[PDB]
Parts: sequence; C-alpha cells; structure tokens
Amino acid sequence: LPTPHEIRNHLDDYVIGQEQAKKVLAVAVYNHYKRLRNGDTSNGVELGKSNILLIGPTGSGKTLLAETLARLLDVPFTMADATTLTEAGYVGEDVENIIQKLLQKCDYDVQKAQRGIVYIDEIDKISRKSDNPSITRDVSGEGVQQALLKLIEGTVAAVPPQQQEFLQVDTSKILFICGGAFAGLDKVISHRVETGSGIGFGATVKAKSDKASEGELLAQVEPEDLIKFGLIPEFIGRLPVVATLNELSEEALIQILKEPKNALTKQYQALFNLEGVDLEFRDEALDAIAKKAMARKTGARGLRSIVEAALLDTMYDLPSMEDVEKVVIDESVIDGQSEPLLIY
Amino acid sequence: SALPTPHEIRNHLDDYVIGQEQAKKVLAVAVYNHYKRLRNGDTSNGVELGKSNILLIGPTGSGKTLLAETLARLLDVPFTMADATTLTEAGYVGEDVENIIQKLLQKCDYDVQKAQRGIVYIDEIDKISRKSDNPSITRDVSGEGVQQALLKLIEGTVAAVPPQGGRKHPQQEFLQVDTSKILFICGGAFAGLDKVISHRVETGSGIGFGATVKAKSDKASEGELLAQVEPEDLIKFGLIPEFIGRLPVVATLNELSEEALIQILKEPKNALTKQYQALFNLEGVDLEFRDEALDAIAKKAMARKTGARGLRSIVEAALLDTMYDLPSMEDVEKVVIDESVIDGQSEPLLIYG
Ligand SMILES: Nc1ncnc2c1ncn2[C@@H]1O[C@H](COP(=O)(O)OP(=O)(O)OP(O)(O)=S)[C@@H](O)[C@H]1O
Ligand SMILES: Nc1ncnc2c1ncn2[C@@H]1O[C@H](COP(=O)(O)OP(=O)(O)OP(O)(O)=S)[C@@H](O)[C@H]1O
Ligand SMILES: [Mg+2]
Ligand SMILES: [Mg+2]
Repeated sequence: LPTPHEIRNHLDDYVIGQEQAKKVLAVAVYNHYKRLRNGDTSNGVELGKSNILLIGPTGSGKTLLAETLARLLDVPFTMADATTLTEAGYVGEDVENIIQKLLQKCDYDVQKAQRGIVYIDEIDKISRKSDNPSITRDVSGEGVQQALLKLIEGTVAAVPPQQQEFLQVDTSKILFICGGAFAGLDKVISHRVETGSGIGFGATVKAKSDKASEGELLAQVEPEDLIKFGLIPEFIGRLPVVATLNELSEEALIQILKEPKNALTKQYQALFNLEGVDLEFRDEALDAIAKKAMARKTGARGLRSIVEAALLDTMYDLPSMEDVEKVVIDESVIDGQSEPLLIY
Repeated sequence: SALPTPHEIRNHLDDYVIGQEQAKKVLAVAVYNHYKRLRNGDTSNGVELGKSNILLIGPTGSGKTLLAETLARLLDVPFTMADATTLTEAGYVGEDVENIIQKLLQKCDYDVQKAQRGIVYIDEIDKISRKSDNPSITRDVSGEGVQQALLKLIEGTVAAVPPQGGRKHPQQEFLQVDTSKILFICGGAFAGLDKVISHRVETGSGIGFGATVKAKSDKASEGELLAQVEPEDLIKFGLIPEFIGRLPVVATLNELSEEALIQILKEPKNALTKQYQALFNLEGVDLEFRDEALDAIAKKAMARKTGARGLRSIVEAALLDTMYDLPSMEDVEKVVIDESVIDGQSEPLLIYG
C-alpha cells in the first residue's frame, strides 16, 4: 500500500532533482493503485484515467524515471520505442504491438495485462512537421497518431499470438504515460508570449523577457503550443496531465556523481574493488569533470565519456600492477597534465 | 412487446450526455425504428423496410464516442465498436472490413441469426478519407481503400466471416452473415471540414474597389458552419460520393459552451467532479467543489480548445498538490476548493477534525 511520499523517496534514490515531475508520476501511480483495488467504487461511479506527457531535453532523465519507477511497480510494465510504429496497412509494426509487448511481462494473461502500465518514449518524433495533412498520408507522424487516438481509451484490441485466435484485451484500465524530447518546442511557447506588437510607429512595443532557460519556457507550455508543434488536438486531449523537466546545471551534475545509488563514481569504485584496489574521487576532481561536460554540451551522458578517458590509462595497468592499496583522483589529472596518484 | 419510445430512451441518454439535442433525437429515432423493423422481420406488407445509416460530425470532446457507449447499454441487440484506422484494404496485413462482423458475432455468442439484427459504431470514420489530391494517383489502402471495401458492407452484402477468432481454428464451412439489416453508425471528428463549408456558403472576394466584399475578420464561428453541412462539402473533404450516399441522415454536434461545461460537471451520472470525490473518499477524506470554483475551471477549459477533455487537466492540476500530501497528512476530514484556488493564487483549503 505505497503512498505518494513513499514513492517519492524511492524514486529520489536513483534520480535526483526534477521535483515537479516526480510529484506528477508519484500521484498518478498512487491513484492507479486505488482504482485497480476498487473498480465499481461501491457507488456506481466509473473512475477514469489521466495520461501523462513528459517534455524535457535529452539527457534529463525522462527514461530514467520510467526504469527506476518500474522496479517499485508491482503490476506488469513495458517500454515502447514510438519510432518503429507504423499505420495500419504498412510494413513495420502496428500500434497494437504495445499491448502485446506488455503481455511479455504478464505471462500472457489478459486479467493481469488489463491492470498493467504502459510507457511510450520518443513521442515527439511521431508528429507532423507540416502541422497539416501532406500530399501523401504520413505513415510515421500522422498515421501513428491517428491510431493512438482511439488506443489510449478503451477500444478492446486484439492480441496477435507471438495462431489466429487474436485474444481480446481491454485497454480501458491500462494507464498510459508519454514522454519525448520535443526539440524546438521551447521556441513555440516563446513565440506565443514573446512579441505581440508591430514594427512602425504607433505600436504597443513590449519588452522582451530576459534570457530564460529552456526549463522556464516549458513550464508555460499549453495545449495550444502543442497543436502548433505538430500534434493533432485529439491526441493532446488524451494526455491531460502535462509535466516538464529542467536542464541539468553545474550543481545538478555534481550531485548526480555521488548522490545517485547507481552513479558512475560508485560503479567504478566497485569495479576497482573487484580486482583488489580501492578508488576515491576528490571533491575538486568531481567539479572539474562536471564543468567539462557542460562545456562540450554532451550533457549527462557525457559524464561517462570524460571519466573513461581520464582513467583509461590507469585501468590499463591497474590489474597488472601489484602491491597497490588505493588510487587518488584530483583536479590535476582531469585535464591530463598530471598522472593520477598511486600508492603501494 | 414493450418497445421503448424515443422520448424514454432519450431521457436515459441525457443522464450520461449533456448539451446535445439534435444528435440525441436522431439516434433515438433510428434505434426506435430498428426495433420496429425487428418485429416485422417477415415484412408482412409488400414493401420491404430498409435502413438509414447515421453520420456524426463534430469537434473533439463533443460526446460522439460517449453517445455510442451509453446507448449500447440499452441496446439489447449485439453492439460492437470498431476503429477505422486499423482497417485497411483487403489483401493486406491490416485488419479487413470483415473483422467488424466477426467482433459482433462474439457479442451474440456465435449466433449468426442474432448478428443479422445488430448495430455497429465505426468510430474515427473521418480517418479513412482521401487526403490531398483526391484522385490518389497512388494506391491507397488505409484511406480510400477502406471506403471502397465498406461500400458493399455498409449497404448490405453476404460476407463469409472466418470461423476463427474464439471458435474452431481448423478450416471448415465459413459462416455466412448478411449485413442487409445491420444498422451502421459512423462517427468521427472531421478536422478542417469547417474551412471547406465556409468556402461554399460564405462568399469570398479578392482585392478591388467596387463589387468587392471586405468580409471582416469577425464573422460566424465554425459551429454555425458545421450545422449547415451539405454532402457536397463532405465529398470535397475526401469522401467518395458513393460512400457518403450510404449515410443518408447526418447529425452534427455543437461545441460545448461555458454553460454546457458546468452542467457536465455535476448533472452526468459519471461526472468529473464526482469521480474525484469518490477517489478522495477511498482514503477517508471528503471532497467538495464550490459553485464559484466550477465556473473558473469551465472558463479556463474553453481556452484549452480540447473539448470536454480539458476539464480533466484543469481539475488535476489544481488538485495536484492536494493529492500528493493528503494521504501523508492525518486528521483530515474534508477539503474545500474555492475560486481563489483554481487560479493558483491561494492553496487549497483544508479542515482538521
Ligand atoms: N537527472 C539525472 N540524474 C541522474 N542521472 C541522470 C539524470 N538524467 C540523466 N541521467 C543519466 O543519463 C542516462 C541517460 O539519460 P536518459 O534517461 O536516457 O534521459 P533521456 O532524456 O530520456 O534520453 P532520451 O530518452 O534518449 S531523449 C541515464 O541512464 C542516467 O544514468
Ligand atoms: N456531452 C457530454 N456530456 C458529458 N461529458 C462529455 C460530453 N462530451 C464529452 N464528455 C466528456 O469527454 C470524454 C471524452 O468523450 P468522447 O466522446 O470520447 O470524445 P470525442 O468527441 O469522441 O473524441 P473524438 O472526436 O472521437 S477523437 C467523456 O468521457 C466525458 O467525460
Ligand atoms: Mg529514452
Ligand atoms: Mg471517438
């Protein structure tokens, strides 16, 4: 019987920050459990479902939230690509593949599948760039969206085996969570509340808002902006809950190095201990690597590349070296000007 | 037999649907006629009674799908719901048009006789429409192809429904089902149809000095255009002329106004406000919505342009913080939400008892 606070604490153990989005997923999961426990509600009232939509830059942890949250979930869970889907009548993979994919973790059971949770990533890619029907029916941006319109609410869909039974499974009680890096969307929101004046004299010129981070603009996202981005109004309606993330800053990246349980620093420490050596990272060293990552715009994913190169030489001669007790990493080795300290 | 009269059946529909009078009467008349034709199965009189398919056109969140669900409850005949997007032209991986009848058989317990007198609802019918360049120099299977295959099925034909799908899989005598008495109701939100209607009813002019109409920006809303819908406009949208003909009666909805949203919040049997109240009751805390608060959410929902679905996001966002801390906090017996909480200027009010 987990509660919103309990779910929040468990999620914070793996991913830090993103408090705004953490409350959205925690409350949604708690509400889902209550509905599953009591469907009729003993009052003749049918409880609906509220789908979520995640809008954040790449490397912000959108997929990390679903993976970590999946462990706590006690119901079947699955992930989707959103890029391999195709409209009915075309090669590839129909949208129905999401439902059957969930059955993989539910031992192919309809009863348990109806109470599962489905998460789709990379939803931004499936969007009509032209914002209107093209000369030929799009099979990746518009075709997939139309099929998903009716698949997000009820619409009992067949489940092709793995021979033609096509067992029916209800999708009315299956919560749907969406998420994707809507590239360029930040500009759509800005243009809506950026300028509303003319050019020549006699115009109510308005001062442009000071430089605002991408996270601030996304915080003001509304369905109108999504429509102009290439999302049909029907699809937006299916996703009432809207949450946005914030780009990681210098302080956020430094925290991700130690605070997370599965942080890259902890993983490397255990790796060295496997062969019989201990590794430690100085506070200054962590700050240097974090700053370098943002300089190259590589993001959070780059933290693993910088550290790998810095310790590449040490790991080459680490197991071969004998009579070694500890390894010290400072700020002078991040830039490569000084060889990492080693004691015997 | 005690066949429900159109007025009685319409009253039940009002319980789950609000702000819809033209569509409720059309559906009530067609369903009532369906029962009458069932009694006269042998058509004692020389003249044989036919069927009149319906077509629903309206914006998103207008109650097109909700009407089919609520009506299916009263319909004693097997009722089925199908998606036009999944359907494709025959001979392809996508589901064929014959699958519609297959699903109906399951609802009737493999009873072919009962399948003859049935009602189907092809939701998202507007999806299968000729896109730009109606001629379609290329072969279209998920668009015009579906409409062509639906010409004989909607009008009525003997389709050899496969005997699989929950029954004996091996090859056997394919069941013969006649769709000459199945009332087909197509419903979908034809996006962009309003623009085509305006180009016809509303006269347009270019640039000039005399005999030119400026046509100021402030004109009739798109709702009025949808009301005066002509089959010619539908053909220009992408529907083949032979397809629109199968649907003689066409009922159009109207965009929900501010007053309509308020009624939908309480009057419906399963309303948005009542759903949240029950959710809070499970943990042991009551929920109440002030009259002024309902007005604020309704007004803010209209600007969303997402139909009735907008109310779901407005109430969820306002109560996002309430539900996140309510279970953790104890000694809570009720929550009061006023107008000052909808706009977010003041946090939700709570009383400890
Ligand atoms: N806030 C964060 N805290 C800790 N680690 C993070 C965070 N954000 C990203 N990471 C790390 O970055 C890795 C990849 O990030 P993702 O979860 O893929 O974010 P993403 O934006 O969803 O990527 P996509 O889906 O390809 S756009 C994760 O496995 C984490 O190790
Ligand atoms: N007339 C109405 N009365 C009460 N609730 C309504 C009404 N219209 C819409 N709703 C609400 O909106 C929800 C969605 O209804 P739908 O009919 O499925 O929307 P829709 O218009 O069918 O979407 P499209 O256009 O088919 S994609 C319902 O479950 C109700 O909660
Ligand atoms: Mg991802
Ligand atoms: Mg619908």
